[PDB]
Amino acid sequence: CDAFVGTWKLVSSENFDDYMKEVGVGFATRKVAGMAKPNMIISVNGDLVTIRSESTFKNTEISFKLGVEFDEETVDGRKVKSIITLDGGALVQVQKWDGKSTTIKRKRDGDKLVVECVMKGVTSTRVYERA
Repeated sequence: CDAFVGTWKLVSSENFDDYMKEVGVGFATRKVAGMAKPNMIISVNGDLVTIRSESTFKNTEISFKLGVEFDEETVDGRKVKSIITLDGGALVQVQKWDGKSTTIKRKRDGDKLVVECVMKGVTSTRVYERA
């Protein structure tokens, strides 16, 4: 919860394009998405957590209660069912759509925020620092 609050800027990315290919994102969308380098803004209000990502391409925003399933529209256009829980100090998100699923983990590492995405074995890691 609290350790995640703030504005974060992307510093490094690994295998993100490979992850998007596994998810099924198209060539053009993968291209613009990779050039965008969106930030990440996390805030909490009562029991609702909000994660916002801003970029010149598209801004996305989700507000949720930890443990309650909700509808989410991803940056690449998928309409998925999402659920986010707090486990071992990390935010663990599972997205499900058309019989498929992917996991997105957000955790703290030193003074950084690390996002790890997994799709059928393919793993991508993105590191952020406080802006």
